Amino acid sequence: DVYAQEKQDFVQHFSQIVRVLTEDEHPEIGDAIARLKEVLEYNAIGGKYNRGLTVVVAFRELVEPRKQDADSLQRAWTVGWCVELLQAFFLVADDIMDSSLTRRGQICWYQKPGVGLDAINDANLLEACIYRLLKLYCREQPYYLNLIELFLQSSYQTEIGQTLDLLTAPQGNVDLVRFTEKRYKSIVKYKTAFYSFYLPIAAAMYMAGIDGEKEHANAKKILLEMGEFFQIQDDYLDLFGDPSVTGKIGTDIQDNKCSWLVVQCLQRATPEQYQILKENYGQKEAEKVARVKALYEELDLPAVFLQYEEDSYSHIMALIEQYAAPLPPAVFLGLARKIY
Amino acid sequence: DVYAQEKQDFVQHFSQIVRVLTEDEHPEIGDAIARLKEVLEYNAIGGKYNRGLTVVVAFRELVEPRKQDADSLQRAWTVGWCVELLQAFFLVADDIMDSSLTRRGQICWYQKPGVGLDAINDANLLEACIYRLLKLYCREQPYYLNLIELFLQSSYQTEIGQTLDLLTAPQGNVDLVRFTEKRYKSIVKYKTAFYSFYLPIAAAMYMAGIDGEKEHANAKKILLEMGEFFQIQDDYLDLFGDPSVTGKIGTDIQDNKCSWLVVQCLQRATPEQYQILKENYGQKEAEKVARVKALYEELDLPAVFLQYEEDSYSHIMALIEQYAAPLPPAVFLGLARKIY
Ligand SMILES: O=P(O)(O)C(O)([C@@H]1CCc2ccncc21)P(=O)(O)O
Ligand SMILES: O=P(O)(O)C(O)([C@@H]1CCc2ccncc21)P(=O)(O)O
Ligand SMILES: [Mg+2]
Ligand SMILES: [Mg+2]
Repeated sequence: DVYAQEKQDFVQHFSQIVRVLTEDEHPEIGDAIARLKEVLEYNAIGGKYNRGLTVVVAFRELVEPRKQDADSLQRAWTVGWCVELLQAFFLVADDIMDSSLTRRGQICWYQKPGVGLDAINDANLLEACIYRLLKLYCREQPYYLNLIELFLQSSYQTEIGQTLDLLTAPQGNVDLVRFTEKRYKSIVKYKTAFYSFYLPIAAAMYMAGIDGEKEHANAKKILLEMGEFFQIQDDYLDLFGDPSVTGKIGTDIQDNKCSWLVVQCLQRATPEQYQILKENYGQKEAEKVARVKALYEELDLPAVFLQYEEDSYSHIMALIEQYAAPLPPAVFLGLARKIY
Repeated sequence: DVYAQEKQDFVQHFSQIVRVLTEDEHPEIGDAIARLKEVLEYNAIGGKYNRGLTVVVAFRELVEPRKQDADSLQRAWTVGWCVELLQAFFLVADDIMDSSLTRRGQICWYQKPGVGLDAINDANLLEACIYRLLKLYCREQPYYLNLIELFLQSSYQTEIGQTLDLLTAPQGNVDLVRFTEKRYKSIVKYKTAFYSFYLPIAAAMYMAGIDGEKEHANAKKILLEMGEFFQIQDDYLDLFGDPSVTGKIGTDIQDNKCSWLVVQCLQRATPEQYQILKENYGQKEAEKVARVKALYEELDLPAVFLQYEEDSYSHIMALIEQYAAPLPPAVFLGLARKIY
């Protein structure tokens, strides 16, 4: 709830992010700057803002309260919004690739009549805005290069993980043999854990002058495990979550994804069960999807996940004991409350 | 031909670029690193390499010959390859958006069975490789941040121009009223001139320690005019070029693009001619495309372009007289020979 209390100030900072990214007036590019406005306003607004808020929360907890001036706070909010622009970049492009229908309780940007594959460019523009903001707000700060490199490396890591995800789920093809626990863990580490958990904390760290490689290493050790659980929960909720809460309809089964659920199913299924999965997974047909979900419940995977969450919670807590120091344990515990 | 003579060394450096971008062995990401190899090898190889070579040529002409050690040359070749990775990023994604068929004398990457919209991620990976290479080769150099920012700003500029291009060509809609000379010039300035001409020269400049804002301003003044002509010639060749040479089939007419040709047509057409254009432009049907081309030749636009090229050549030469100094005129004249 340190989140709920940073939230409203964070969110109302968006008008400012937009204003400053539109103050590029070169009246010739006006029309394009109007399209970027639309893209920002549809695509970085409507989510929970947990990643960006994490930057703002950690900043408050890591920076000497006396050093938390109005300007250095403005920068923290900006850097928070940079993390959210990164997520918007990935979501817009991934919804295209995944043939998704809805996101954050509206139709996907690319599904909007008049948009379509132009959304590929809109998504690149959102990524570009990250670096314009880091320049506008942070160029004179000691950690400038630290942040640029962090965001660029995070993106690379995320794209490499998405590569592994897509390679593991070739379309129109059967292959449950690809869906291993080792593969799953690598996927989610790269595609999710680095940018969703390491990135926002590291960002705050760099901003507070904590640049030591051992401190980042120790932070990473906790944050990457949190990231893995988070992706696992996102997988479970793809099928068993309520779209009123998730804000989107799940496609993992028909997309032939190496989801946590399918990996657990394969670990538990009998040869017969295996064959049902083989016949029905990775296909567009509602009755086929329904059969897989029936098999998952058949195997009580909702209960397996509930037990995994508890085991994971306990393990993450152990890691925080082991690795949090020299940083305030609250930094990690705020995050843990948010996700468990 | 300073190009032809830098070329073979530049091109053979590619195996090294690839090797070092694959030496990320984390055996878990092996499969993804294999996909990146494929993507590099299909998408950054098969073009003329003029943009990357321009970095290498300008570097030779701008750097004290005594300062041209083996290491600082390796960096010049790397930075050249960075410009080519930027072009590969844009081409892969733009071919998707433009529904293109072929590029550089093969089928487009995304049209390859097994690829499709996954190419969106492959293209982002290529962009990511730029920054991994700048880090691997250039992180300890004084101009590191200069280069990072140049590449990021160039991308932003290019994406903003593509935004204007796509907004000016709404699909399924008539509108020749959008196709003005003022609009055309803004489009090509942003979408083409900055990254194709300013970027590679500026890069060499920064590498040679020439960072003064007046020197970059003067360079820009010539390079941006060259860029505009280059896009004009690319437009003309979209329809009237030979696909054996261009390596791709032109879609500007059926894509409803604000091309140089359509702008000139509109300036010259009678009300009747206007109506033929209105009925036939921006549509998929071969007979409709054929009618527009017939109207263009009807108006002798090939001859208009031939005269424009000569006028443009003379004007660029005047600009080089005016603005080249303090830099070797050869820097700009090599480029001019390459494009005219
Ligand atoms: O689409 P979401 O379920 O929100 C997902 O978690 C998000 C979407 C964008 C993105 C990028 C990296 N990792 C996860 C996600 P995905 O399941 O696609 O991997
Ligand atoms: O597709 P090409 O004709 O090669 C083009 O010149 C290239 C393709 C990628 C790109 C990016 C920016 N400017 C021009 C191009 P376009 O006509 O699409 O604008
Ligand atoms: Mg998901
Ligand atoms: Mg063209």
